[PDB]
Amino acid sequence: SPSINVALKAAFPSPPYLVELLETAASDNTTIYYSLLDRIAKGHFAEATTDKALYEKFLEVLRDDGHMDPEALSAFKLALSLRTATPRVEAHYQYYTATVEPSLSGTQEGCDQWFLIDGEQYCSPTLDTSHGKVKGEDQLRTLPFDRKFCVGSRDVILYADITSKSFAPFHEVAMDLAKKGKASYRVRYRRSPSHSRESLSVNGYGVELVLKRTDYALGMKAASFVMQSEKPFEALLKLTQDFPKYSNSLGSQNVSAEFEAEHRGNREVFLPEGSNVLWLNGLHLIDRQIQPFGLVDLLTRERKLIKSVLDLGLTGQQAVDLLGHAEVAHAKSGDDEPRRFDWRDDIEEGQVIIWLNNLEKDKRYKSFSPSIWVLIHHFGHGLPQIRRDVFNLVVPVDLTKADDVKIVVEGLLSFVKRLIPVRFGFVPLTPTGQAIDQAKVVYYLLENYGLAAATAYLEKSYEEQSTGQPNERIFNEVIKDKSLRPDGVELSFKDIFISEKHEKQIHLSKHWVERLRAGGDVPTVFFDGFPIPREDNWLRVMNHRLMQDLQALQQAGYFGMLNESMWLPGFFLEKALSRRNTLIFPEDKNELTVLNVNKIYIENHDLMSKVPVIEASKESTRDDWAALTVVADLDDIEGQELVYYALRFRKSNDGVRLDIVHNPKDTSRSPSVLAQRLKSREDKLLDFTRFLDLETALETGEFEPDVAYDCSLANFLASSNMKAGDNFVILNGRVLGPITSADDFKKEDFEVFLQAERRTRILPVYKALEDLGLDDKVSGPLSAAKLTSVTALSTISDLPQGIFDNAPTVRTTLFKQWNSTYTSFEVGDASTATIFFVAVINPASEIGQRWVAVLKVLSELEGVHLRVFLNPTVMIEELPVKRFYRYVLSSSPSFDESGKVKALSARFTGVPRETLLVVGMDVPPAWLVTSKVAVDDLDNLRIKDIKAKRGTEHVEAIYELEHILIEGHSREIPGAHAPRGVQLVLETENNPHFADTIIMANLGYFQFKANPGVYNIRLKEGRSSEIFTLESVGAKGWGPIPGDDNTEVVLMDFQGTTLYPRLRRKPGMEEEDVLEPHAEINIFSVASGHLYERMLNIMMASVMHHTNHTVKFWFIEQFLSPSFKDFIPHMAAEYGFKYEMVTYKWPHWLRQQKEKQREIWGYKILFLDVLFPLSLDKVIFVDADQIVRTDMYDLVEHPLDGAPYLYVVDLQRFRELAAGDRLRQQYHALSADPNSLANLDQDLPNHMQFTIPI
Repeated sequence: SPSINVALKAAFPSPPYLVELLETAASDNTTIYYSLLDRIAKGHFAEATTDKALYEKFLEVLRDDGHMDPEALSAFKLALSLRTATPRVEAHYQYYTATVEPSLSGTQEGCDQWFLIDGEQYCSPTLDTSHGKVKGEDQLRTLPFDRKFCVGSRDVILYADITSKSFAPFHEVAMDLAKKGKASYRVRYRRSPSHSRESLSVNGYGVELVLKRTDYALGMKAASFVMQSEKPFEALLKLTQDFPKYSNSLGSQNVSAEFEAEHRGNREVFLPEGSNVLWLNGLHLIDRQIQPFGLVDLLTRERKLIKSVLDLGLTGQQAVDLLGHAEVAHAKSGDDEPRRFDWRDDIEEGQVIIWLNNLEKDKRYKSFSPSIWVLIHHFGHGLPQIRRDVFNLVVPVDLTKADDVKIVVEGLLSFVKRLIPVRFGFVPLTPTGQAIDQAKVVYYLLENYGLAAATAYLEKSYEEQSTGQPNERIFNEVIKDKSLRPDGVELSFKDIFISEKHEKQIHLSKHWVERLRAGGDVPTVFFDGFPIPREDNWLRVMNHRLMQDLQALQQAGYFGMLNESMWLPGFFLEKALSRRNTLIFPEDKNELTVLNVNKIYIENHDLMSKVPVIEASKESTRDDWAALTVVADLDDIEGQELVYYALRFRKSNDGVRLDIVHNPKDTSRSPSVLAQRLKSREDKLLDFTRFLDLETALETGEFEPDVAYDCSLANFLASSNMKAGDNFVILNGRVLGPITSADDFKKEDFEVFLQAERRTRILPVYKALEDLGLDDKVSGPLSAAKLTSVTALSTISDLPQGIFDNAPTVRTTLFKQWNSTYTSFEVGDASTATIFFVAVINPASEIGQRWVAVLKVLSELEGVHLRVFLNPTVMIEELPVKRFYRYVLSSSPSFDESGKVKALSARFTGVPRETLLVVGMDVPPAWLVTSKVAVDDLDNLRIKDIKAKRGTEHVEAIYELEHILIEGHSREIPGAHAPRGVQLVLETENNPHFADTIIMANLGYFQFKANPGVYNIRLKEGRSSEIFTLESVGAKGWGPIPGDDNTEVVLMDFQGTTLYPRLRRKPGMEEEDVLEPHAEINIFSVASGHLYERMLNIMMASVMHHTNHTVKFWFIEQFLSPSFKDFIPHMAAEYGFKYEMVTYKWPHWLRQQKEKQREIWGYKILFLDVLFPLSLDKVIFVDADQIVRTDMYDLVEHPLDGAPYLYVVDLQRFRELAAGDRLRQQYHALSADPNSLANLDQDLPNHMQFTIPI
């Protein structure tokens, strides 16, 4: 038979089978994790014979008993076949070997499950007879895979090994520990050493067999041919795998027969040619979203969202038309559009903003008429010239730094100089020390001398030097140059420290900035109310709105409502609110942190009942109803004070379902009695005249410690990601954090939150349902809070807008709009469905085959309405599908003979015999797959040749995965600029100098090479720990979040750890990290194919014999065949030189390539300086053909001076001006259009020969 046999195997060994079940079934359920850990210590699971008969017991338990529904049993089986949760188990294997062992300083007598209590080791299960001691970085770090079994005054850990039966009692020892509310418990799994080197045969991969000789109406003959073989989903794929072979059959048995000809009312109504916008229940997907491992990690949160309302009283069809609705295009189109704000200084008392423009009284604008009607009748793309104040701008300035001062000095004084009919001004910021001392001179000069002098100093300060500490002798100049016209109050001189220039103005300078929160991560600008972020580029946001203000006001003019007696600045400040609560109206207006309120109060039977609730009385209407969750620390003066103001807020509105869950600071102080102080007097709640009435009820009530209450909280706080002591106000699911004090959210802000939330989410949730037919499932605040939390997970993109490539989640209703007949059908379960893949795929596509095979496996899920379409594209001149696919994805757990863990692989029967097929690996974008188990060729897979070469038509080549990426991106504060040049050494306690990948210009790119394990990330001592400092390596989103200062990253998945750290400057120095304050000779070369390998080899032999010195080597792993890998150490000993191998990965933002040749030149010249680590300098790549007779000394010993690089790698100049990082954006501009490169490894560096030297 003619069949290549390709399997994929992970480098890391197989985890035990019982615990693979124990993590997929009990993944995130705090309850379900410790329950499946009891049936093994009972007998049920510890009874099994083989690996088949252990999974079996799980399923019937996780269905009839009360774990999971059957429309997820098959999904459990599927993830178990794909071994998805397997790397998660290797994090415990690694934490033990790299952190648990360095503390473990004793003898394992035979105490299989040695306990960890109070920094001491106890082999004995009764505790008070030790065996060892705990060292440095304590294991009591709350790692997110040893979940919280209640809480207590002392934190305890155990390392159970379930493969051994000795775990049964030792596990039960600390089961009672947390039960009686005495201590906290968590189970971290143990390395079972009795295991074999059983390889983890990974799947979720595709097998590409490209055609090198590819170049010796078809997408319509084949298109009409699937609705002719009468197998709508099974026969669609039976073309998608071997299309390059099955092209002749498209000329035999009425293959044309244009019936789907009238079915060309598809593109001219919904979507153009040559694209596949795969729909998921309402939202749009991309490539980095539609694949194997990167898709099921997204099919469960939608599942949770949907059923949330089929309990309230709806269906899966009446949920897709409810989420993909007209009113849900407000979940995103609403928060970005801001509220009006108040900036008037007359609340401070006219003492803060200082003005450059004075439009009405200016003696430079008199040329215009002072009447209002000037703007009413105005024409042109430009601005309405007038002598009256309509527009206002306020810009804060950090006087010590030169970046913000430069703006008044230039930016503002340019718009004033260029006659803009807008009033520009600013406030002298008073935050970081010195800018306060340099703000008094600004007020001294303007009140006591005039506008000239203050501005003069500012400019003349910037032009001369830029005074860090206010300069006096340059101030004497400004005095003795403009000392005339001292209006209001007269001179003081030199030492400013009086009762006004010093006092009033600086105090009220801070009063006004705090009232509208600007001083921080975002130095926020203003303009006729509405906020403006200055975290990167302010110029765009206020300028687009600038044109939109005048035509908005013109409508009021058109109607005459604008009287001649009306102040034009105080027009946009009519709605306007006092204090901008940033928690309600964020900086980044597209970022609503909402965790489904229905998902919270539903699997926590004690915590969601023992809460002092005040229902939204049935005395009032429907839209008032809302469940303001108030989770706060009532044992603190800035946590119990918000509880009483929220209570007071309920008094005013009968639409408040109040919640007062105690969030205690003190862990030994069992929460329940504090909650019982408010649950005892819950009947007559919010009937308290003063705060003192609430403060006397928290002393009277020494209740019994209900330890059952504190354990359900330990299941809620972890799920909702919450902190203790610090507070968070919630309404229908919307978190505001970190509520430092009760001043951040007074009662006069509880209404403001109800305004915006009613506006954006509350009201439209009822309107979507009113024009639908199910308006009777809005039971009180309850349903309405579940609805306003389901529709919030629709506008939350999985990927922050501006990294991978946009991914804007938009829920619309056009997916199902297309006449559904010829190329249309709905295979699978429909009305009783859970996941709704209403799809639209074209058969002529490079990855459309992969999606046909991925969605085949997702279709096999119980209750899926995978609707399928078929748009017939025509735009092709050469072969559309140049490759032979086969997707390795299985639903029912793959099981072997006596139940062993079976291998999911790929095969090609009856495949072509006279075409070379390049075996390439298309698998999630974080897999350092390398070829290691082969005998034949990568570039050469003719079937007729191997039929003789090895003796049969079969192939026994097996590829090997060895690395799971940690791809990420670095940012900066204030400006989110690129932190490039920074050197970072990712490291564990056990493995110090491990690996280092530099930050690059493309939004601070980095990607660390590692396998499942617990890591941290250092900056190497060169320049980093002097001018740059990482506050938090953002392992938890772009955010930020008050509980993620974690400079620790742990990996145990497939897609890597998407790390978004927030590196910040040390205050002071711009001074770029990219610029300065084994052997002496080395060489690298590229290779692909057994023939390419041998022509490379003779170059290595004719380069370690001609020269009298030491030469190391640096070729690239995956391209090389296993034939070559068992060859280099041989020539490295008899000749006497050194091997070593380097490799990297093209990110999801950089132009990938089709045929494996263009790929090679991408990695060769752009990926150069990052391939080799920092502990190197000179490399001498020479093409895999030449021979070096020369002494290789006058190749390293060669002056370059400005020239970075058949080349001369100088990793000192290559890091100084970052020519590799430059060639990245150089290739980005000349790869979109193939109208610039014949080749890319010798034409990209020669185009920039004058700029980037040789």
